[PDB]
Amino acid sequence: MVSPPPPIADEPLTVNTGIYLIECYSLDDKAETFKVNAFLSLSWKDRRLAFDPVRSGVRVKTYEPEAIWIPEIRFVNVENARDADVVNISVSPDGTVQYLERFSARVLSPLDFRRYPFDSQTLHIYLIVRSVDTRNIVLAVDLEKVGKNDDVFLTGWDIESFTAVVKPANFALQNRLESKLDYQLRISRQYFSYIPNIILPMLFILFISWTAFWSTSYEANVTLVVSTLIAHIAFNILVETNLPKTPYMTYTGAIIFMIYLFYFVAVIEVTVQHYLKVESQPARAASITRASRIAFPVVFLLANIILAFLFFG
Amino acid sequence: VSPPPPIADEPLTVNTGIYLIECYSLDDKAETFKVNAFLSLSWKDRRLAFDPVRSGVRVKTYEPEAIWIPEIRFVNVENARDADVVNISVSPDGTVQYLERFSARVLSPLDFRRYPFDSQTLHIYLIVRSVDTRNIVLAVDLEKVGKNDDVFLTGWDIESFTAVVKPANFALQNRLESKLDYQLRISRQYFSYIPNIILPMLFILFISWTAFWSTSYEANVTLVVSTLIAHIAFNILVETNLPKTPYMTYTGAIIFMIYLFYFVAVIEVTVQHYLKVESQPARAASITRASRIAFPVVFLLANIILAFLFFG
Amino acid sequence: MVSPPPPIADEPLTVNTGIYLIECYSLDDKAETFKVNAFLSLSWKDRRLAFDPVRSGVRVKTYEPEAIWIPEIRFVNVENARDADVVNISVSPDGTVQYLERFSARVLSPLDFRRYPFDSQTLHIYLIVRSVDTRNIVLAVDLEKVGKNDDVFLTGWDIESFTAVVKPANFALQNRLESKLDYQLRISRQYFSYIPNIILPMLFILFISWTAFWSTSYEANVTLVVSTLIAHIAFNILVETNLPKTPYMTYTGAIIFMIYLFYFVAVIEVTVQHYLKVESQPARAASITRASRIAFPVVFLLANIILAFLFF
Amino acid sequence: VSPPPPIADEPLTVNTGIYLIECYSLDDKAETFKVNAFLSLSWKDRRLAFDPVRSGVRVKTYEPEAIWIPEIRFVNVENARDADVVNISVSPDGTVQYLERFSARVLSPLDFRRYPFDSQTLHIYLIVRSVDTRNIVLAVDLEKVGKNDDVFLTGWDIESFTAVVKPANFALQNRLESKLDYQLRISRQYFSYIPNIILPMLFILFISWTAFWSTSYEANVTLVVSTLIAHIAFNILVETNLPKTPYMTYTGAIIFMIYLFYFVAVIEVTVQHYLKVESQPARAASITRASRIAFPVVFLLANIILAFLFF
Amino acid sequence: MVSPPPPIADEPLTVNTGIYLIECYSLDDKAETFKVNAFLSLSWKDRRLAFDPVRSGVRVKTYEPEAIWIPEIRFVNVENARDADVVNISVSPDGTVQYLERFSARVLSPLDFRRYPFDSQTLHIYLIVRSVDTRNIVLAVDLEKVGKNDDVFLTGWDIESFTAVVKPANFALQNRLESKLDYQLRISRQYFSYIPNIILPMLFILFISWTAFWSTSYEANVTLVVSTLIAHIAFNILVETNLPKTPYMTYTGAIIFMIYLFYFVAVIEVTVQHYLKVESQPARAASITRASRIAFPVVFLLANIILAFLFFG
Ligand SMILES: CCCCCCCCCCCCCCO[C@@H]1O[C@H](CO)[C@@H](O[C@H]2O[C@H](CO)[C@@H](O)[C@H](O)[C@H]2O)[C@H](O)[C@H]1O
Ligand SMILES: O=C([O-])C(=O)[O-]
Ligand SMILES: O=C([O-])C(=O)[O-]
Ligand SMILES: O=C([O-])C(=O)[O-]
Ligand SMILES: O=C([O-])C(=O)[O-]
Ligand SMILES: O=C([O-])C(=O)[O-]
Ligand SMILES: O=C([O-])C(=O)[O-]
Ligand SMILES: O=C([O-])C(=O)[O-]
Ligand SMILES: O=C([O-])C(=O)[O-]
Ligand SMILES: O=C([O-])C(=O)[O-]
Ligand SMILES: O=C([O-])C(=O)[O-]
Ligand SMILES: O=C([O-])C(=O)[O-]
Ligand SMILES: O=C([O-])C(=O)[O-]
Ligand SMILES: O=C([O-])C(=O)[O-]
Ligand SMILES: O=C([O-])C(=O)[O-]
Repeated sequence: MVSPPPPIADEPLTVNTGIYLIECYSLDDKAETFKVNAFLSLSWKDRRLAFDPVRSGVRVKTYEPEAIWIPEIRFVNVENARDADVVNISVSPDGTVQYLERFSARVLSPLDFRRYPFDSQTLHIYLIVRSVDTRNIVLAVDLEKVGKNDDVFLTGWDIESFTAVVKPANFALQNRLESKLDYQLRISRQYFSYIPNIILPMLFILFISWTAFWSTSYEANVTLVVSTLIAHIAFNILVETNLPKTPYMTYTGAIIFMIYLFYFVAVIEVTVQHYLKVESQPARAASITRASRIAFPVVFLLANIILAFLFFG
Repeated sequence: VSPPPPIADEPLTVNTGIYLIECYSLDDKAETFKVNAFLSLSWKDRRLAFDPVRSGVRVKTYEPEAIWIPEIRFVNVENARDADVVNISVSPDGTVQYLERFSARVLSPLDFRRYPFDSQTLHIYLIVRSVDTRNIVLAVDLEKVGKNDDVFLTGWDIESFTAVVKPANFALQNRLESKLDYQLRISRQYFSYIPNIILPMLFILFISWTAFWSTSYEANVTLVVSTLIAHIAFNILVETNLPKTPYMTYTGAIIFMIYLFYFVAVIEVTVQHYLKVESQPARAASITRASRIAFPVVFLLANIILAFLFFG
Repeated sequence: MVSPPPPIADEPLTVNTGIYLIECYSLDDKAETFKVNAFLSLSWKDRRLAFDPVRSGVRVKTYEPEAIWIPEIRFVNVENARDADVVNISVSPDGTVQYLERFSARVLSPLDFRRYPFDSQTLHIYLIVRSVDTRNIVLAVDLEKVGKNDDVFLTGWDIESFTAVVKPANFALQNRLESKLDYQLRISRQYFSYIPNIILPMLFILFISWTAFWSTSYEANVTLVVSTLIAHIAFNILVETNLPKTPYMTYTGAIIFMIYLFYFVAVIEVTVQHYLKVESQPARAASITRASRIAFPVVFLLANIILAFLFF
Repeated sequence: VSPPPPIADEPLTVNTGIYLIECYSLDDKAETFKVNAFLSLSWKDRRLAFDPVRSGVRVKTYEPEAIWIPEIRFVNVENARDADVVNISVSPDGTVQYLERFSARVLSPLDFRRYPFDSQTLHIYLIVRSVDTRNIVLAVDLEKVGKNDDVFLTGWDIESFTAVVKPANFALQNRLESKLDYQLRISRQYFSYIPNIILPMLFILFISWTAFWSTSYEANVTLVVSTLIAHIAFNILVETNLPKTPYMTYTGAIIFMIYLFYFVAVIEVTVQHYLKVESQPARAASITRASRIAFPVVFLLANIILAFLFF
Repeated sequence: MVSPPPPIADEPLTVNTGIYLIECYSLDDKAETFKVNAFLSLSWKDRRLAFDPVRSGVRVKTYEPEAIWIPEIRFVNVENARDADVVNISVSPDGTVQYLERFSARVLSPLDFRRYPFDSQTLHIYLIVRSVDTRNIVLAVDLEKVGKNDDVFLTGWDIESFTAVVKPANFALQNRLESKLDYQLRISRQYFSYIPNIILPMLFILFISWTAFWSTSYEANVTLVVSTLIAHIAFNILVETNLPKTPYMTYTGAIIFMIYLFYFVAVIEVTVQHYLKVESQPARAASITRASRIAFPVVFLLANIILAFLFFG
């Protein structure tokens, strides 16, 4: 019973799979991984294990994994092989097997940071099986064996759905045939905390720098504008250490970067206004400084609209 | 290796209890803790029954592979528990005493709203899945449930460890599951936050307020801006030690409120120097005179209002 | 066999234990744990294994662990079950067993930080054994099997002693009998590095702030006193991240918090002197500023003395 | 459980290939990466040979304990690989096809000179040690060598995965070792460094240069020293994410060079106020007038020279 | 066999050892540990296994580890027991065993930080075997089995030599006998990076603080001197979090501490110069400040030499 069940015809062996999530947890943005704890259910027909109900008298016979051949099912993206404990194995009279295990794996599914922290992610778990010489194996989904618990909580995220792509992608690698199945976790980030923790404070320190437009004092203007620039770096650093380095540009990264210009420009202005006022044309100096108090906030709200437009529209 | 047959119409009851030996590594960001305990399991398998007077031994000892043992799992654990079986014992009627020593890492979500004044109820869930030949049902044996007196969770006070006796039995995938809820109850020891965070965070606020006794703009800007920065160091320090909640923490509210008092104190500092640059010190020093009262009052006012919303 | 030696007497089985430290390392203050590598020696009498020296011809017989019953000795405070390798097992003719393993476990021993970093700590390793139904087990110490190597070094600490408490504390849990033994490592922290790294620089930034008392310039005084405040926050945080959050107050914790007052008050003085001097009574202004230059250092040394007294 | 004999005097050739499934966790300070791949091994043991027509099965399936398998190790890995044997199959003539799926953590040093413009070659080394009864020799079967199309190394671009075909055979402790070299070729993705490090690092420098259009010492010192501090924050931030090299990184040169400009800009600032305090503003504002030019020019000059030496 | 080979004399069993380094890596200064991957070679003669080459037909007999008795060789300083996989076992007709394993251990060897980062270290790997009652076991070194690969690289360090001290120190612990062997890895730290990353930037901030000696402006001098103090704290902290806490005084620790004094005195001077200048005695004030411009750098170069002298060596 070690080998695989023989086909009484010309046809491939269909394994029926399902995943029911018990724990979902440890989503790690920098590593782009998350940890999962679930039931795996497997079902297939090995007729060699078939038996007579009345002769045997038991409605169903129970086997150990070493007793019967079980197909080799792998996750494609996992750091290592999953840690699994076999819950139960059952054979129905005709040779239909019902396998149930409980596994803990660490899944590696890449993420999209463009709209961070407003982004939504689709996490992927890929099931795979390699066909043998004596026969070909093909995966399939049994939908009542697919679901998630109601206690499932991914900290800092909202779980929309866990569903499977029912048609497996069959393909050829190194002369054997592989059947790949895709289970998808769909989650949206909880953005609330980012607002009081990062976004608002980052605005306040910016607005504060603008009070330098109501001052003709260079010492106090420089001190003001430079000190708030520094604080904006602390936030820049804080944000960037908590994210992976993307080949592309994050929304927050844009905003954070745009704000770098407004500080640079405001230094020029502060510098210009003091250059005129030292050269005795405060006529222009206070005229520019008068325009600043308006243009600066307008071009901000302007830019932010354009940015938010490019990203979310 | 097959489960005990009913001589009746009835399900199998496994009697569980948990006794805490070590409790430790409560991690706020991860929302996990580590635990070391005895697991006690007890059930009747009549197939193992024997005569007390004939056999002469009060109790018989088996190894785990010898006899059928029910599969009991924790629902919320990072992985399967690491356990060493302490003892197995059979008494004449077929009653088994199973005792193991396990260490697991439990994932129990936390409530951060009152931080760091909060209290938490940690949950350990035991579960068992029913078989085809029979249904298994968990139940609590209370003298097998407790905790050691050396049990200490650092930075926490342990109120109680108790079990909810009625298992919640339900249906998952055509089988039956019996789930039990063991509860650890703890309150956060908040003392250290006072000298470490809450107090220093006030001083810098108060220091920021002496700018109301100054008419000097360079020295007021320096004053108010420097205390702002240190308040960021504290804002950052606090939030890195906490997970990101969909909701608003008490300390988080306070820290955020305090951001406003810095913003307005900046407005005043700027206003006062604008009037006084334009030669109307009449209003300028009048405002600056009024702030010295309003700020501490509007502070104490809000703090009272906040503390009400959170703790009342 | 898989059963414990029968007493021919009314007597308990006494197991003779000792620990000899090979490696000691990774003392972690925040977690309150240390890692240890040692020999465990176990010795007890099982008569079933007894034999005649001259008939059998070997002074001593050697067994593999699966052959004979060995008592289950556990550590009470450890993150997980110890990782151990059996070095040797030997039976002497009368039925005396000599068991030796080499283990590495991670022990969880709580610490007292009140005198930090001038404190001394006693770490506890607890050995335990649970009695079975056919017989009771009791621990005892063989003092020649207890020691530590001379290369044993605990980084950043000085090791005073490794000794065992000889009378086991026996007690009852779940109808069985538990025998608990206590091994004590005694260490004193090496405080030297804290002096150039933390304590001294922290005084300097304080003293530096005090030169504002020889200055009448507010613009430069605020900058001075506020800038040194910030550095004191850096040192406050640097210290606090390396310690667990205690329900009580540390020596270093007191000093650092005490110093926060001197910064707050110095701001008041600095502010007062400038409010007076703007109101044209430099008589008062420069009088206070002259008096602070004395009071501040004296009330410091006063406090430090008072603090050091309470703490020691 | 003994190695196949030699029907002539000849070494045993094991045919190896690695096919990347997951590549991930590239760590610059440790100089490691983690890998998930198939290992394919193939060799001929005639003791296992059988007749295609008489025996009737195209192929026979074994468990690992039945037959002798050569011991193949990786030279650079933190520990032994975690491996699961996928399949073992024997063809009539005695040729074995061995397949496992392993996860290892590889230790390959990196070259940081052009950081973050650098490209790296990661090395996986396979090795086998000869026995007393026979010599074993590695060889590459190229259709068993590849990578999945979903394979992604975060923050890097993967150019190629290829193998060096001639094993370097040599003598260690009286036996013979056949070592094979698999090369992962990757280029760093530098884009993020631009808004996150390089640009802000320039702004704070340029801002410090506005002190040349100001005659105020109080506000100039405040300016120039405060912008210096931010450059330390960036100097520290950069160097903590890199291992300590005996040589000089590009970014390291740039960051170090910029330390000079702050020192000189301080000297200029001090001089200008020393002249202006000693009352020859003729020179003071002349120097300060030249600074507004020299500084940006000697910078752009040096930066070109730096990029030249490095590229 | 669970028992050791019998003496044909009154003499001990000599196990012949060697270590050949494959990988050396993860030197951790704070923990004082490093990781190693090497071959272990063991050779000893157990005559119970002797055989006739022609009768048995094998030139050499190959055994599995459970088949034959192997001595228990342990490492003294390792966090846990080594993780070892056995490469080969071979018996020659006379009963001479050749054992070869490949192990990866994490060795704990304490360090000397006094000359940091100019320091050189000797790392120690200690092998040990405990003697039994029926016989005494004794370690010895076979030098052709001892070496290291030419690819062995310890990051941030230069490896001088890998050699073994051949005479084992045999001694008595708990009524049995221990034979201990000492393998010595000799390394010197690569100090280059420390220069542009710490030492130079740390000198610049000090020198910048000295320009306050060419200024009579107190507001601008206090800002200058105090702000550079802060930067030096960052460098002190950065350096110290990267080192273990020594009971003794490090070279870098000395310099960093000494420099705290030059910052303290420069504040005194800066305070004095403005106290005199406030009291209308510029005669002395600018006189001191004229001397500081000399004394400060000289008392520095003077001190640095005395320090560098005391440390080396
Ligand atoms: C008021 C303001 C004054 C002070 C401002 C605050 C300054 C604080 C700046 C320092 C923040 C921390 C930066 C250093 O991060 C480092 O992160 C590295 C990990 O990525 C670690 O690397 C180092 O440690 C290894 C093991 O000990 C060594 O072998 C490496 O050589 C070493 O580089 C170091 O242990 C660790 O120190
Ligand atoms: O083999 C795997 O990848 C798994 O399922 O963990
Ligand atoms: O095989 C089974 O059903 C089991 O593990 O109980
Ligand atoms: O401070 C100044 O010189 C000013 O008012 O521009
Ligand atoms: O056998 C066990 O310990 C179980 O119930 O999982
Ligand atoms: O199987 C589990 O998850 C457990 O209970 O340890
Ligand atoms: O938690 C589990 O079920 C496991 O990993 O075996
Ligand atoms: O000090 C002030 O108020 C100023 O800057 O004009
Ligand atoms: O049997 C023992 O000594 C144990 O508990 O590992
Ligand atoms: O389980 C334990 O405590 C042990 O044996 O270390
Ligand atoms: O010099 C003094 O004593 C003063 O200012 O009062
Ligand atoms: O010998 C083996 O099975 C191997 O390649 O590790
Ligand atoms: O031991 C090894 O090198 C491996 O992981 O294959
Ligand atoms: O102000 C200027 O343009 C100058 O100094 O030449
Ligand atoms: O420059 C100053 O601030 C002074 O001398 O008063």
